[PDB]
Amino acid sequence: RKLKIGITCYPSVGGSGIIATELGKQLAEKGHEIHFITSSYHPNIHFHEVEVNQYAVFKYPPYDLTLASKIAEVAERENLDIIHAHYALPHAVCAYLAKQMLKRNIGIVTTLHGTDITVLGYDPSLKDLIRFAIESSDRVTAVSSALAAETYDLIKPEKKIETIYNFIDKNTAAIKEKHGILPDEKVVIHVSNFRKVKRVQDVIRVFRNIAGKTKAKLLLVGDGPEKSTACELIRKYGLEDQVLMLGNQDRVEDLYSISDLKLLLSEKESFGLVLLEAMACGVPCIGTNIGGIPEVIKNNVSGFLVDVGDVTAATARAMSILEDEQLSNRFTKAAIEMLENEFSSKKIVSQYEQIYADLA
Amino acid sequence: RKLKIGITCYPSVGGSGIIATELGKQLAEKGHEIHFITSSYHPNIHFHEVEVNQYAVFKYPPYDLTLASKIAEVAERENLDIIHAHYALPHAVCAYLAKQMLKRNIGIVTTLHGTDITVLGYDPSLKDLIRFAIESSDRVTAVSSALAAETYDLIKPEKKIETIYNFIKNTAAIKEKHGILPDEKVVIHVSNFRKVKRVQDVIRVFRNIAGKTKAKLLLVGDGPEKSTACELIRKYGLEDQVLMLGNQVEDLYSISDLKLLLSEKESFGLVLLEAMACGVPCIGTNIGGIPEVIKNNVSGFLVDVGDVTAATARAMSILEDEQLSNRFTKAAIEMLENEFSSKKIVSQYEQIYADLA
Ligand SMILES: CC(=O)N[C@H]1[C@@H](O[C@@H](CC(=O)O)C(=O)O)O[C@H](CO)[C@@H](O)[C@@H]1O
Ligand SMILES: CC(=O)N[C@H]1[C@@H](O[C@@H](CC(=O)O)C(=O)O)O[C@H](CO)[C@@H](O)[C@@H]1O
Repeated sequence: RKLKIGITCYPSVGGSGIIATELGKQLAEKGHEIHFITSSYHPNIHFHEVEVNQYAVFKYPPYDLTLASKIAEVAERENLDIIHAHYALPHAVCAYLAKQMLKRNIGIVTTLHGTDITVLGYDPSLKDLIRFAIESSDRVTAVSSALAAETYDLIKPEKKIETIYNFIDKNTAAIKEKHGILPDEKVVIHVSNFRKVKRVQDVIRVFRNIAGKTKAKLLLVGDGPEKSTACELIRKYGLEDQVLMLGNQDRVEDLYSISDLKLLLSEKESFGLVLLEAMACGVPCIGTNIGGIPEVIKNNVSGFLVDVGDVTAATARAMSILEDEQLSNRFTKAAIEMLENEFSSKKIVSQYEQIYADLA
Repeated sequence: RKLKIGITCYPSVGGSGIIATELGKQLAEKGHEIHFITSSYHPNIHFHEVEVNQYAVFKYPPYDLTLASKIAEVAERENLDIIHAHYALPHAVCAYLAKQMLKRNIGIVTTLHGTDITVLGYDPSLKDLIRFAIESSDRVTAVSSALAAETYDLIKPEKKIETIYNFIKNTAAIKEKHGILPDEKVVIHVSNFRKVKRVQDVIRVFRNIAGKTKAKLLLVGDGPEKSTACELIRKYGLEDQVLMLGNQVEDLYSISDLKLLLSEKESFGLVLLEAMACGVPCIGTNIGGIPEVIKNNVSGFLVDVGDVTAATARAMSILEDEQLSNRFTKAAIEMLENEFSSKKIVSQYEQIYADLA
């Protein structure tokens, strides 16, 4: 049965935004009627805008209250069966308030992406609010089992948290030519928001060890607070010519397509959607053995996992992969099979769809 | 029964923040345990602060969620019987969330001061939220019967809204400090200078007065429309006859002969009670709660919104009839000790808390 699903999220802040929007499109293609309720296409996809109108009275812009009001407005006017929030805070709480205002039993689905753990590390006193958010949702999913376990540890809600993974939606010569890459050169890639937990310094010390060993370029893709930290480490090591600070990019597939190695060396990472994208483009990955990364990369099967801060071992693995087309190609092969099965959008979208069917 | 009472509000937005804090003081002086939960001498009174950050996750700082979190935290820890919110938005909604988070029952008291009407004017989409806030509080109060009625007419909450009112020198030296000479009459206006205060109307009225008698004008406070005000002054060349002060106010009330409040929207007008208490006769507009404070021709005058003509005539009667001025003044102070006394009102809020606890 076609359903009418509200989706409330930050429009696009990397991973979760991409996921939420793609999930909406895919559902639309199966005949559901999708209403995005955010800040900010198909006949069945509609957009409703949360606009904050602070002219007086409010000391801070009442975006949470405004969002809740808008969810309830759209829920009533469009007869929504489901509101699917992404993040506990603020979105599940806003969905909750909206349900209370509506005075009917709309189903609330909440997807945890890891940001509630982050927020909690800066302000531990939010624990009970996050627990509330979870416990007030009808069904709760997490993008990895590790995240679900960390939520149970730190939040301890009375709620089943179901694991539903993330998913993803040629002329490499030309692309290398554009970025002035020589057919001669190995290509290492890293795509992130350059926040401290991404440990970009570890990516550069790994790369530096690499490029003192073979003809190599690093593609640094993204923007964020530790970018100036990055440059500095690059200049300190004198790798200015061998690194393409590419800042944030369009057509990220082009960059993964030219690359031979993807590194994600985070200390915190609930999933790592950039791993799937590198996988889909045939790039073997080295990730840290933390969060949900071991659920994506299986060590010495579809990639390598290292310890946080282990630049030495990451360098060893990098070389192993770069020098050996055998290993690289079997890693690559194993990874594509994961993509076609555990991480395919047909499979994940139908897991979310089943949730909605259950509640409707 | 001594009680543990949480108070959440914006701690000094002008009038409502004075009321909420004074109310706290009065309850602590009768020995209840008071806990302020806000942004921000007695020891039955404590303070809890909310800190609000984006942390690179939140698009905006989630004041409302952090505050609701803190209320739940304080309520649990200190076993609060009551959380008394001032304003439906955000504060009653934050109290509601906290209550829902709490295992304990807790009584939610919300007092309306009229800002929720202001919010609704700017954003008509928040009507249902505001109605929800009101309906989800256990007991709701409004600082005038006019506000209670307008709330009902505009928001239509099905909830009882109970009227509980607001409550409350060397003049030579002070006048000297301000270059006010001893034969100058002194008109005063105290506000936040918002459009609904109609400071332009205050200034027209004053021009008329300063044209009929030797007069200064104390314009006290700050706000967007202060600039509007200054231009109107220059447009009439009254620069020299106006003192523009920010906030520091009793001193000024004591050197004044007449207080004007000519708003088009005013749920109560706390400045009125401060003026009255300092022996200053008031002229107010005939809207909102101002007719609940001023008795026309008895404890001041009331006029129609915008009626600069009527306002000038009343002003002149006051300024040149010491008899009238003194009778207004005495009647206003008797009202103060009866209807607007802190002893009375504070006991009214207590009865609410007793019922719920
Ligand atoms: C810190 C963290 O756990 N970030 C996860 C989280 O990343 C956040 C962004 C962030 O890192 O704060 C997001 O994308 O909304 O969600 C992604 C999508 O599910 C994951 O791929 C990221 O691992
Ligand atoms: C516009 C309005 O109704 N303002 C009332 C309202 O004033 C607001 C400030 C304002 O919005 O004017 C406040 O103090 O929070 O509350 C006061 C205390 O109850 C009343 O004295 C004012 O009449």
